[PDB]
Amino acid sequence: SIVVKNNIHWVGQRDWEVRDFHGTEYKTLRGSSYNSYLIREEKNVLIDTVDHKFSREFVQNLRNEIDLADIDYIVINHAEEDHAGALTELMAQIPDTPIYCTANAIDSINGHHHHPEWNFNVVKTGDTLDIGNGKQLIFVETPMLHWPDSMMTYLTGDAVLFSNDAFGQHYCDEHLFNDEVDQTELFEQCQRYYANILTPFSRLVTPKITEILGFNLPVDMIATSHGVVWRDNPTQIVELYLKWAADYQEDRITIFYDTMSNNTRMMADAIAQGIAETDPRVAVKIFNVARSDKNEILTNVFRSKGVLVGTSTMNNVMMPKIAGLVEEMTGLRFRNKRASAFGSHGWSGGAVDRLSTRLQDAGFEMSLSLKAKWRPDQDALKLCREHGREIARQWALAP
Amino acid sequence: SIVVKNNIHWVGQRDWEVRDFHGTEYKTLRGSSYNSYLIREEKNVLIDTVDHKFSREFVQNLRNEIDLADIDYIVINHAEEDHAGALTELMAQIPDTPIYCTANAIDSINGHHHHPEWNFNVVKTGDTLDIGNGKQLIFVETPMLHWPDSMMTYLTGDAVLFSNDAFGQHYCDEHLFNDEVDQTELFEQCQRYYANILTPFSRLVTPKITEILGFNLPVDMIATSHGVVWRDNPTQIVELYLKWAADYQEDRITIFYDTMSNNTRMMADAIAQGIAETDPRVAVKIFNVARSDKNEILTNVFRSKGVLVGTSTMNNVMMPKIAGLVEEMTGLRFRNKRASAFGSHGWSGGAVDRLSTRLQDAGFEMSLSLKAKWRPDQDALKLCREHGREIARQWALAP
Ligand SMILES: Cc1cc2nc3c(=O)[nH]c(=O)nc-3n(C[C@H](O)[C@H](O)[C@H](O)COP(=O)(O)O)c2cc1C
Ligand SMILES: Cc1cc2nc3c(=O)[nH]c(=O)nc-3n(C[C@H](O)[C@H](O)[C@H](O)COP(=O)(O)O)c2cc1C
Ligand SMILES: [Cl-]
Ligand SMILES: [Cl-]
Ligand SMILES: [Cl-]
Ligand SMILES: [Cl-]
Ligand SMILES: [Fe+3]
Ligand SMILES: [Fe+3]
Ligand SMILES: [Fe+3]
Ligand SMILES: [Fe+3]
Ligand SMILES: [O]
Ligand SMILES: [O]
Repeated sequence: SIVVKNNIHWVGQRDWEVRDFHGTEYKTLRGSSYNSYLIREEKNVLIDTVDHKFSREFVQNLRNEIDLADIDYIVINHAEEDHAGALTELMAQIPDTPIYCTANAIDSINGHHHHPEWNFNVVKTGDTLDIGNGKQLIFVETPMLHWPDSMMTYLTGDAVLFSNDAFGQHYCDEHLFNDEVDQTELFEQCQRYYANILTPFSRLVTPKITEILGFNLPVDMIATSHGVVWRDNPTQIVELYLKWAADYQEDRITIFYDTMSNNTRMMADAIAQGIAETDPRVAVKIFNVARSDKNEILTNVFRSKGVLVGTSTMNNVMMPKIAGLVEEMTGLRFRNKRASAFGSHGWSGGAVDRLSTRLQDAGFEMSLSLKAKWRPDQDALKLCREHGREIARQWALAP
Repeated sequence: SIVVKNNIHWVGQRDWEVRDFHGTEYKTLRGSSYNSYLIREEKNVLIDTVDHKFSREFVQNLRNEIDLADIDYIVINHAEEDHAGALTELMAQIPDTPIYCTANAIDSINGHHHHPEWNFNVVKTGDTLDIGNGKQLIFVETPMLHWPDSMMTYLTGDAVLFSNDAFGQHYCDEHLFNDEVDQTELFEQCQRYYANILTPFSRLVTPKITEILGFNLPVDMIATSHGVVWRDNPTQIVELYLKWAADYQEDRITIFYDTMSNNTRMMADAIAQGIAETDPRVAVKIFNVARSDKNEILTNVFRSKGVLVGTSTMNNVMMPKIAGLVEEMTGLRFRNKRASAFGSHGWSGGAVDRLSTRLQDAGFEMSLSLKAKWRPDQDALKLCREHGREIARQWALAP
């Protein structure tokens, strides 16, 4: 274990090896960690557990820290298997132990563990739980940040906010605190995380933060369920989330496509050249979706004022990886971003119009499409470049 | 070069390394080859070239076989870059050389090579080209098998049908002839090829074969543009195509899904057990789309009477790889197959209904869907198993 502050002990699990989260939908290229905390005042409280894959280790490590019977209360902020995963193993040892959680968490804990006989205690925002020595826990419901069951737990006196997934990041390090790790890697993992998981819930972020702040409670540390404990200037991550939640965008355009014979690729590269020579302010990134990290593409989309998406026509539909990405983007709800569809075709085409419509339905504000037949020659590449120039001019930010 | 028959010389290219065709849409796990043929009678005819990546080698190898100036005619059956790829390099050396091809091939050759000054000669079905010694070429247009430009070339006397893509397969071997290679690997590659590329054009297969047969011309060999030359019982591949074109299916059910926390996987395995114990005749295969070969999944779908497709709900939509696969299946036009959608959800769900509708639009005849909340317990798994039993009973073939 590691001492977080005073009688708060980190009793979680580092995961250097993990590469796949949510199936393969989120690639954790820097691993992750599952933070669980043991607070030892007059009452002993366990806050969350760890991923199911580490359940035996968790219980064993916990025994080394404290006799399991001495645990008075278990708080479950969020019942996803990367946090409540070890709960069955633990509860097997101390089956009578009270569990504190949201009403929705009873449904999700039961949905994963199927022990409805456990002693659940529903908490609502503002409910408290005394733990002695002048300190108490205060619960704050945070539904759909990012699950219906999600909440946060605030410890008075110590002024620590246990925020579970919120403000966390998948970034494995032996050091627990934000001031102890590489700051660029920390930032990168924070942003990849927000972009790929939290974007669709952005509308909930600012009201919930506003509500928590309105409690006028000190925040000396933010102890999340993934990655570092924010102890040095903890509000830096709070302010980043407020920025990120506000339909965030930089002066950046992302171009991504798939291609069967490189024709749409040629179009993409020409478009980029047109953008680059028209408006040097714009950061441009290009990705072949078949050959790139999907999550990196989406982080870039999150950071972008606009995107261009390419596909050729394949059996009268669009290329499948593009259809898949458009489905996912539809779910992610990118807002206030512009888009333009492009691609090549051999005869009757159709995939570009198909794509443009779906991008519009996903919430992108559509500019004109760009189409070419077979492989662009010199003249066609000029048109692609001019499309880049025209797009750059249309989406230009104020001087 | 290798002698095919008499004065027909194979002057193509083996590709042991290639793993990706059409972007990454077709995985060639046994490599491929690009067959080009040099016929040397009174006239010298080159039939197709090879993939663009081997253009220098092709021209060099061709020079070793014959002085380029002695080539009288060039036949282009199909202008995709894996066959017409070396044409620019070759034509640079013999720019005046006549090219024989379909009207549509002028558009596609120009679309890839941008040399409209080349001497194109449009051929129609039944057109001929004399090459001396009592032999001639007969051209047969085959539009949308698999491109608008596609045709085949028949050589009289020798009785050889140069079928380009049709009847070919991606299977690299140093031996040229079908009787010289492994028969199971040959078959497997033939079927993967038809399933993944030719299924949407199945309606065109039987009429075109009927037309070619109606010419009452002997077929001693079928020299395709990929893989083996069929010299031993060549009609075996013709008969396979007639079987495959007729909305082919075996007593086989394929189950495939994606999953974030293994819940839909548990449903899938239970469904399979229900099928297996109800109707032992049925071959069942299960695939996690995130962890399997996409083309193998589709070959199985091609071979199947019905499928079950699974997804959980992710940000109110379906999982992206499933959306992508459904897009591709929509393009492939599977016919006379049945389907059932299934999956888990956490709260409001929706992805299973979403999937079932898209499967219906793709042409599958839909049976009832199967839904479960969170992780299936014992009771829920019983329901999943019973779904398997019920599906097996509904789709059962006659005794
Ligand atoms: C498997 C396959 C299917 C195709 N289907 C269509 C089609 O339905 N309609 C069309 O106009 N072109 C079709 N084409 C032609 C391509 O759209 C054309 O080659 C285009 O220029 C390729 O662009 P890309 O290199 O970016 O993939 C198809 C090509 C392939 C290889
Ligand atoms: C990233 C993510 C997004 C989710 N979105 C939804 C949703 O929009 N609606 C819903 O009912 N459940 C949603 N869920 C809950 C899952 O559907 C639920 O966990 C389901 O049981 C997972 O099935 P699986 O393990 O086969 O992926 C989501 C879960 C995750 C991890
Ligand atoms: Cl990223
Ligand atoms: Cl188009
Ligand atoms: Cl296969
Ligand atoms: Cl559902
Ligand atoms: Fe979570
Ligand atoms: Fe988490
Ligand atoms: Fe082809
Ligand atoms: Fe080919
Ligand atoms: O989580
Ligand atoms: O091809």
